[PDB]
Amino acid sequence: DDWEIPDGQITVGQRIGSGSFGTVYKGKWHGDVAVKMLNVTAPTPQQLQAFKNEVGVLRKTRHVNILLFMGYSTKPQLAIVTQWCEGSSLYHHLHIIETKFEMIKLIDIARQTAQGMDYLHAKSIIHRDLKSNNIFLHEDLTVKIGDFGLSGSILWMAPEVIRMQDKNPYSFQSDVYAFGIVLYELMTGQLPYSNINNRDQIIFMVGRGYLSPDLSKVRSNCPKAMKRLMAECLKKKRDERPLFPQILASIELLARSLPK
Amino acid sequence: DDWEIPDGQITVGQRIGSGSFGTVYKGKWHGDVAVKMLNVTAPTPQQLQAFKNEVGVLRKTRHVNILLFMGYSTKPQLAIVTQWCEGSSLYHHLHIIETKFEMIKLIDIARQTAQGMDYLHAKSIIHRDLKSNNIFLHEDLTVKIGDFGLATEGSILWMAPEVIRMQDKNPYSFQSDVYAFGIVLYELMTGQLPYSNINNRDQIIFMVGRGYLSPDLSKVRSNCPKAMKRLMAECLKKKRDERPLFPQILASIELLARSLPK
Ligand SMILES: CCCS(=O)(=O)Nc1ccc(F)c(NC(=O)Nc2cc(NCCO)ncn2)c1F
Ligand SMILES: CCCS(=O)(=O)Nc1ccc(F)c(NC(=O)Nc2cc(NCCO)ncn2)c1F
Repeated sequence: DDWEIPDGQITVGQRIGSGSFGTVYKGKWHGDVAVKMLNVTAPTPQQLQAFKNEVGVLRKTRHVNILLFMGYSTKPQLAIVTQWCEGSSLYHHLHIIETKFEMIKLIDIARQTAQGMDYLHAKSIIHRDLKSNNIFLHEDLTVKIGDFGLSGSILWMAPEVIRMQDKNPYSFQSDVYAFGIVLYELMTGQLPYSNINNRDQIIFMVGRGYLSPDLSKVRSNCPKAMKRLMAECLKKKRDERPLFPQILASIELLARSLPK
Repeated sequence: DDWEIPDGQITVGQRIGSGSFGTVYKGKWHGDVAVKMLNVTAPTPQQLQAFKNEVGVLRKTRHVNILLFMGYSTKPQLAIVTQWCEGSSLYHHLHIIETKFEMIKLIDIARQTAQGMDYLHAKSIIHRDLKSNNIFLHEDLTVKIGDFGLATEGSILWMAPEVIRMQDKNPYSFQSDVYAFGIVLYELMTGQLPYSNINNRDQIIFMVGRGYLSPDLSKVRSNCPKAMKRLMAECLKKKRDERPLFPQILASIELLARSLPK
């Protein structure tokens, strides 16, 4: 019935994940899985409560483009379990191993990313932290959006969010901006502001609105509709940003227009 | 929250086939989906409840090797919504389009099929109707076992003796599933359906019933691993208490899988 994996069917193996928000591993549980150790041992009822409530959200999701939640566990220590992805992150591909994708594939990856997000917003879930780092290309064709449940990745933050004008800057639109940047990534092979060695400047500039991503780097064969759709997603006034309903349409229209 | 998908949201496309109390259509709903249209038009509370229950069973499963449940609808008529698959059924591949899968793939398809079953069993769910038509082969490498909702409540080749002879009220067990598995194991190692050399269905049913007939294993292609052929037989045991369980089945596959690729 309940999604709490009982004690010790999970074989934490191979380390993977970075900082402290959580630490990620490869595991075994009816086949390969990934496990995110929340590493906040001895909760603390109720942070156990807030957490289990966080779970409530993940279990709200059943969809191909969203990293599949398989379960959570408390007992060894708080943790989350998802399907393992045989492949590499949109980030990794693009910016570390430098994968030359077909333009077609690029458009497709965007489309699937688009698909997923739209589904999330359908179930009223703001991701709050999309980035090329969280888009895993499973088996090199299926796009899996993860790390939405529950610092140094500010290139995807809409100014509205950078500059902290109130308590809640995070909208669907904040999410559309992020997506707009991963569009940019796909379309230019690279990061924004790739030519600025200082972070706080980037924060300050995009915040105050002096520094905008260079769109002249969208190489030649990125179709105008897609480039214009990038333009759209990045508009700094969020109201002028199109949501995924419409975002999906614009792509799927130029999707027909070019499998030849 | 509720996995009920309001009427008018699901675009219904191509009719693709029949399957256990409904018709199946390719469909749009947040991108491609499959839709089984439960043609038992307007229940009948509480068969409306029966639906709700079997759905309860479904949402208990979240696995890679299990066809992704996505939603249901009572509203226009009754329906189950799951992920679409670019690919064909394992039955289709094998006995209709005649794909020639290399051994390694075949062991892999097998392993994954097991994978899912173990999961389903891990959650006390008997499939009751595993066949090569149920196992879908998505983007031609990921197995997705579908079709076990309702099935409480067409094809006897996968049916274990203990089932075929009605005998008692419930013959369906894990081991029953294991048998079925055994058959698609045969299917994969031969690309035949069993008893291809008998034209009479009753006859087949009868004899398997008393175990006069049983799959002709000697037909496994020249290079199907020793361990595999051995395992097939363990899964095809006539005495239901001699078949192994999916934990142990995975056990022996993964072994022979590592004893292989190089
Ligand atoms: C629906 C996810 C729930 S969430 O809290 O939003 N995210 C979340 C929770 C637990 C996890 F282990 C992960 N996974 C990761 O952080 N990474 C990951 C990498 C990978 N392949 C690595 C080889 O390229 N396969 C699976 N997961 C999550 F994304
Ligand atoms: C997942 C458990 C729910 S169930 O009721 O047990 N089965 C069940 C429920 C609704 C469906 F649409 C289906 N699907 C099917 O029967 N077939 C199917 C074929 C396909 N393409 C291959 C055509 O090329 N892609 C997706 N699904 C089910 F299997």
